Amino acid sequence: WDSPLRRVLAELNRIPSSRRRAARLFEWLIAPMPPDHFYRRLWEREAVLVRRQDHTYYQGLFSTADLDSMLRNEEVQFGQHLDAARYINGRRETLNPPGRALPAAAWSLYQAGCSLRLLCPQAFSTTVWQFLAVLQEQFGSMAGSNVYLTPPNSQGFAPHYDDIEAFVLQLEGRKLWRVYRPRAPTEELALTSSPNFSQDDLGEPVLQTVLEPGDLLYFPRGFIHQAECQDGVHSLHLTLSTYQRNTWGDFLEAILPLAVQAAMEENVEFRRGLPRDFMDYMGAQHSDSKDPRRTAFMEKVRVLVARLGHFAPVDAVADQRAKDFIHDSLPPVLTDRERALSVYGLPIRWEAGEPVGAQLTTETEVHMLQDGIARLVGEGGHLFLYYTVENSRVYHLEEPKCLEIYPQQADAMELLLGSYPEFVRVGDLPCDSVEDQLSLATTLYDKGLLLTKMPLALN
Amino acid sequence: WDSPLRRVLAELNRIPSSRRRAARLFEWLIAPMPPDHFYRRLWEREAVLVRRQDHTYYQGLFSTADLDSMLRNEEVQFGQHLDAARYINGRRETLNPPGRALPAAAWSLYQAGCSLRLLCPQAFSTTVWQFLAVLQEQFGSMAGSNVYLTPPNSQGFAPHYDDIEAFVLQLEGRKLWRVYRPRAPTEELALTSSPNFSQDDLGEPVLQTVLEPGDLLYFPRGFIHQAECQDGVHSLHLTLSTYQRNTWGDFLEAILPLAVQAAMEENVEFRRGLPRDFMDYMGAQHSDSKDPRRTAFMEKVRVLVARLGHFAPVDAVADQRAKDFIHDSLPPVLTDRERALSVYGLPIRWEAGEPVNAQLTTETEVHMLQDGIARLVGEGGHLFLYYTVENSRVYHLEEPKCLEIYPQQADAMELLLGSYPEFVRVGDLPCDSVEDQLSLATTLYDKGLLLTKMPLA
Ligand SMILES: O=C(O)c1ccnc(C(=O)O)c1
Ligand SMILES: O=C(O)c1ccnc(C(=O)O)c1
Ligand code: NI
Ligand code: NI
Repeated sequence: WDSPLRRVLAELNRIPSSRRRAARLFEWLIAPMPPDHFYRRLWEREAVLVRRQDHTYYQGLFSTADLDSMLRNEEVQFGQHLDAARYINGRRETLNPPGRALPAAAWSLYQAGCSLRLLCPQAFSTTVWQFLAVLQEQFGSMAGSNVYLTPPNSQGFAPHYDDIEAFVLQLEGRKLWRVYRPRAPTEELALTSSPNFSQDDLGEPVLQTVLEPGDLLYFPRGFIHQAECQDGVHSLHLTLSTYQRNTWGDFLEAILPLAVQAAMEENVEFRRGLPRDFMDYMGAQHSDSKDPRRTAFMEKVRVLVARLGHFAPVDAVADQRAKDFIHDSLPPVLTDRERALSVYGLPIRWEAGEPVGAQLTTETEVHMLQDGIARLVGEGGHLFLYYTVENSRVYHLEEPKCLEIYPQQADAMELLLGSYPEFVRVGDLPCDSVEDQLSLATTLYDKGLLLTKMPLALN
Repeated sequence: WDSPLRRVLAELNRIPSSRRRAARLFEWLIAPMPPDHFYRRLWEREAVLVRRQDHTYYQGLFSTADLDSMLRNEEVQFGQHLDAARYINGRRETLNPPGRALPAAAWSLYQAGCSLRLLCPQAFSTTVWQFLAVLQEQFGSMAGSNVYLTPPNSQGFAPHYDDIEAFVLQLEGRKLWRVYRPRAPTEELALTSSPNFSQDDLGEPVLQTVLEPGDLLYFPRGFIHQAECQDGVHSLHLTLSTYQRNTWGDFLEAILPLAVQAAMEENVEFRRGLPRDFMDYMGAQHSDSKDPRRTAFMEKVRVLVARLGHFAPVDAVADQRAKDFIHDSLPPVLTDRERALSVYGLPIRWEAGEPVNAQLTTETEVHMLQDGIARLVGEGGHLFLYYTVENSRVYHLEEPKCLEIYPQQADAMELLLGSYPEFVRVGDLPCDSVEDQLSLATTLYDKGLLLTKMPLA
């Protein structure tokens, strides 16, 4: 009933700013490790174990009972949602029968030594949803999760490394973990998940420990890990994942094709003809040419690549990544106050089976419903506000969702995005006319994107 | 019978090297302008007029009589091969009926004021083919052509600029041309053809002249041009086109995705995470941010972009472009000596209705059939020799054609490509066995890619 997790969620309900709620929840997650230290020295660099000394820390997030219930009450499929795996005599086996994962089947596999992995707990647990939806706001990147249930004296998976930053939350029982430094330069901060390794591919762990409930274990993409239950106790953990494909290189991948295009359009030097005869000295068949033009060609290509930096539309790409992040995000979890001050909590009056709202005025005080639900993006000379409030808890079930923002409302919209959580009077919005102030505010409110200082209707 | 064009083609037939032939033909094309001056100062920079003072200069390349004949004897289609166009009352009209362009239809369109434009004369004229096949070898880029026949007192086309470098060869009659400097910075060396312009979009011509037969007019992509026949005389010209999408930027377009990919794979700095909160200070809503992290973000982008050069597979991209060029190329036109010394000129012996006859030997002296017909390209794990000798005179009618070169033949193949036109003994080829020397030479010969010093039969 009353755990540190339930206490901190009650606290978050009272923090008016979504930004401040995200920072606090992250702070709680790694408490008493300071986030400042964590992000400066440890993140993307070191494996980290937080010994919590509190078995109740995470209670309410997820339990085996929740798993059983979801298998029974929801349409959980093998493969798509749940895997059954064993690592036995040095080999990973997958024992997923096809179709629905009923309790009977899942618990038999478990008694046969199979670990069970739930791929999308947030689609089924509202507590995991809330937890992820808040944390994503301070990562700037989708926050996903997997739940792992491993029976006693067993190992579910071959050693591997992931392509995401991982925070292992130990929920029930105990598990012996071994985590390894990237084995080689190319596996440091790996771009994609590893193959299954054998114990012969591995050195000595940088960290080897038995996790107990309440503990946390963080480690970067590229760090090989494996885990096993010792005698008697089963293991249940939740792994929070973020930062899949969120590298400088991913940023450059979107920028360069646009940069080249802009250069070629804006600067005639990029549009000049290649030499007529460069094929006599460039290409595989000429890799040992002594021709001094070869060196001049190589050097010109290098210098032109570097000059491309000037034409890189860094801002438009930050925005595209912002739009993708909106699209990937979980829908928000509203505080009581947010619900009550928005379209979501607007009560309807009923008289003899029929309904009987109240319009916004220039005196209505407003601000964005939350700080991480919307993004203004220029595309093709139009302006669009993309938002998360209609996203599903299933990853990319819904297509990207936006509304057009007209040029005469652009400054008002920017003010609203930039001034959260401060209230602004609709009559103060810097639009051309009074009708524009009202129309913009009403559009945003009716769509679930704005709250008012006092509700617009009452019981 | 005997024009400067026929004389120069006869001369080319005696120049053993295809490279030299190409340079000599280009020299002839702009004579007496030196190519060295042309390529250093004029190319891609200036409109240029060569007043030849010789009406016969181009005789034999193409004529109205050739057009008539090709309409009658070949399957020339409207749209695909020939357009009938008029510029009248300030508008471009296309009067192309669908289907085949018979003489009757084309000459009626002509008499109603239509210019006739032949999109692919080299598909039908063996002299235009030869001319283009030789010149492409000194451009490093497909050489195309169009033929324009414009009736008297008429204009076929709206003013426009092209996306290729143009050399207008005046073949018959006279035409008043007006050429314009790029109107604006973005139209200098333009990347794609212009819309149809009106006379109101245009300034004063940088060059305005009446071309006569023999004359040449060159002008770069981006230069607006138009032309018209005055009283009495019709006009026939051939425009030679090259250098479509052959820019540094096109080269960089193909290199950047590979460069990023190699950098992210080979160097951990490209694999580090972006900041969690960069969206608070980057993006269009933040172009005026005071935030000093915006400045540090920009600097890191610049430093990472500058380092990308080290991971660019410049040779691999040169090769891809070389393969596209092989694919785009016209098939070669062999000299007499080339034909006779290759598989093409090998006679078959017939006895009582059956064929009867040499193998190459380690003593046979060889070199590539021509210098511009083949290219070694590394792709995936493998090595392939792409070649032009099976290309059609129609652009991309044939898909790209290659044969695999096994790793232990690579050096020999390179020596052959790099040492043309010097004869090498098959026994001198730097392979690892005698059998490899022979197999590589035989494969190349049988494919039409090699000639021998003496015929084999
Ligand atoms: O519990 C495991 O066996 C296991 C294996 C691989 N990965 C994870 C994880 O949380 O990443 C857990
Ligand atoms: O002769 C013409 O009207 C004309 C128009 C556009 N282009 C060309 C050409 O030779 O490019 C010629
Ligand atoms: Ni893992
Ligand atoms: Ni033109």
